[PDB]
Amino acid sequence: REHWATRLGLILAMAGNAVGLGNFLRFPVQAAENGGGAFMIPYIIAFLLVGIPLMWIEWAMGRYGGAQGHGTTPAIFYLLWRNRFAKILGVFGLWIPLVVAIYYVYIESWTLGFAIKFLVGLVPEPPPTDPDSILRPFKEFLYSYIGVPKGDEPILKPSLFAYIVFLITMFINVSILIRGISKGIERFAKIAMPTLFILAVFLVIRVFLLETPNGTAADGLNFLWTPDFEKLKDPGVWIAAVGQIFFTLSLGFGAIITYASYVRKDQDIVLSGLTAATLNEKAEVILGGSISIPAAVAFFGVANAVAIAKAGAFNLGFITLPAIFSQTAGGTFLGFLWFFLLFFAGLTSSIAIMQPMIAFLEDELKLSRKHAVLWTAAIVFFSAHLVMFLNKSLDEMDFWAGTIGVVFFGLTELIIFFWIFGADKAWEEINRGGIIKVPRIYYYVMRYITPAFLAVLLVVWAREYIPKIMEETHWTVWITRFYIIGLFLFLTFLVFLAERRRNHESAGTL
Ligand SMILES: CCCCCCCCO[C@@H]1O[C@H](CO)[C@@H](O)[C@H](O)[C@H]1O
Ligand SMILES: CCCCCCCCO[C@@H]1O[C@H](CO)[C@@H](O)[C@H](O)[C@H]1O
Ligand SMILES: CCCCCCCCO[C@@H]1O[C@H](CO)[C@@H](O)[C@H](O)[C@H]1O
Ligand SMILES: CCCCCCCCO[C@@H]1O[C@H](CO)[C@@H](O)[C@H](O)[C@H]1O
Ligand SMILES: CCCCCCCCO[C@@H]1O[C@H](CO)[C@@H](O)[C@H](O)[C@H]1O
Ligand SMILES: CNCCCN1c2ccccc2CCc2ccccc21
Ligand SMILES: CNCCCN1c2ccccc2CCc2ccccc21
Ligand SMILES: CC(C)C[C@H](N)C(=O)O
Ligand code: NA
Ligand code: NA
Repeated sequence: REHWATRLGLILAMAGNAVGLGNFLRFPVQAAENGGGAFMIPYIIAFLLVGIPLMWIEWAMGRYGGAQGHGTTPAIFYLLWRNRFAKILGVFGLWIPLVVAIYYVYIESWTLGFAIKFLVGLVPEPPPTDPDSILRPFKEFLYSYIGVPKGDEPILKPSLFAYIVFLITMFINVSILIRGISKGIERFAKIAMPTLFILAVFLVIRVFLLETPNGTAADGLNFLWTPDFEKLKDPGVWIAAVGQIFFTLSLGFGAIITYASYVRKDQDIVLSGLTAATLNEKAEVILGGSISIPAAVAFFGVANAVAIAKAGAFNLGFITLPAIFSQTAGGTFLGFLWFFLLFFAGLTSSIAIMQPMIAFLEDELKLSRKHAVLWTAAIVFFSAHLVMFLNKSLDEMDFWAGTIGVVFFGLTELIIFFWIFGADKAWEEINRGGIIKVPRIYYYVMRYITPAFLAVLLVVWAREYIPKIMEETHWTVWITRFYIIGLFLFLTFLVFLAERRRNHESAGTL
């Protein structure tokens, strides 16, 4: 099996897996949408009771599977629980990352497209101080790029440039993946993460200098870091907080597990896993939290900034920040740096959610890396047309796979590893080779707290939220549901074929 070459390479690759669009785009919206500081308490608690423990569990499962030549859940779940149903539940470890990649790579391509256009100055000329007259040009810019519906039909019409950029983006992802783990993903991470960190720090500094008659960046930080102990009682904020923790740490996507399957069997995963997790959190709360929110608040005040985030999820990152920057000297270039940052953050994460499918095809169906990467790219490219042309398809996929799916899968993997496989066998597997041991209290958290926490969350989700999504959405949501259910069927068929190949190969081993 391929293995990460260096400890630094491993850490930066895992850090790049985690640090992405979730840190700079998703986090600000979730926080601004849920009261800022009021969102942070449940967030921090979720990180301690869910994020950290699950991270160690996934690293352990991955390393454990990798030692036997398996990097994905269909096989790993079976290793931990030799029951056919383990293989079926394992399919989610291929389905979730594939479905997320199908829309994630497209959003990533928008950042490359914007970066290009901002670099060459093909951007809107706002007018020369009425907020709408300032934001409208940028809103139109985004809307024309992705092709937002102007009429009643739920159809999107992406610009030709956007389509071509998606193609280029897919090519770039392929160029990294086709070189493999050490010479591809690891090598790239050593270049991308330093760049990402530097660009992000620079942007924070520039945003911190923003002052207007409406406020300063400081007012933004105060909004995000001031506790509101009176929301701690709202399930919605908790659901939002936990969902963000999963998404931002790449947990429940089968991605951490696959990356860890390339860690040598003897290697530490305790300190490594904790470091990757802490690195992501710093990038999220310190860097991602200090850019778009402070900027929006400084220029429009808290009440307006919040209204902006609630009106549209991509407003802050793709419309508001660039609009604000355009009001300052060299703003178009700052816009370029912002989208360039988002692109690298996205690229390092998208290669992480495509690798599971690649690992499955290599490990279980024995395809060459070249063929595994190309077929995976073809499936994602083809499937992405649904997200590019059908309005709200992206939201549907992000919900089923990227939101509820990951929480369900996180609970599932914990049960299979800590309950079925054996809590003591699991605890032993996690700590084996650790540079540091996992704090003892966490054994009780993993075995009782985490699963109980998630179980309650999921029940509240299915009872007071999932019905509205099943009853109040446009009929076209069924087009997406149908297609992704088909993808699950297809992946299950591939796992069935891997079974038969194994049987064929065994009866050849006799
Ligand atoms: C291989 C699967 C192909 C599915 C049909 C894809 C059709 C894409 O079609 C292309 O879309 C672009 C963006 O909207 C347009 O700018 C191009 O003019 C148009 O030809
Ligand atoms: C990264 C380089 C992307 C180049 C494609 C840019 C597409 C932007 O725009 C397109 O350009 C075409 C040729 O210039 C024209 O024929 C199309 O009508 C026009 O919409
Ligand atoms: C579920 C995904 C379906 C993808 C089918 C896409 C078919 C593309 O259709 C094409 O789109 C272009 C740009 O929007 C138009 O200019 C062309 O006239 C139209 O035929
Ligand atoms: C979910 C997939 C949505 C795809 C949107 C496709 C819009 C394509 O465009 C439509 O194609 C039709 C047949 O080719 C033509 O009859 C229509 O006049 C044309 O507007
Ligand atoms: C809810 C999860 C909280 C995790 C915080 C853990 C802080 C670590 O706590 C420390 O762990 C060591 C090893 O078990 C003990 O020897 C120390 O006495 C204890 O203070
Ligand atoms: C229009 N709905 C967007 C849903 C996808 N999305 C989310 C989800 C919640 C809050 C904000 C955002 C915007 C940023 C983002 C980035 C990467 C993947 C999904 C998303
Ligand atoms: C100067 N060498 C770094 C550039 C090459 N690099 C990048 C960086 C950004 C976008 C694409 C690529 C191409 C593929 C690749 C693969 C492995 C390491 C670096 C890179
Ligand atoms: C799906 C994951 C790879 C997403 C990544 N953790 C992010 O925060 O953008
Ligand atoms: Na993240
Ligand atoms: Na990333």
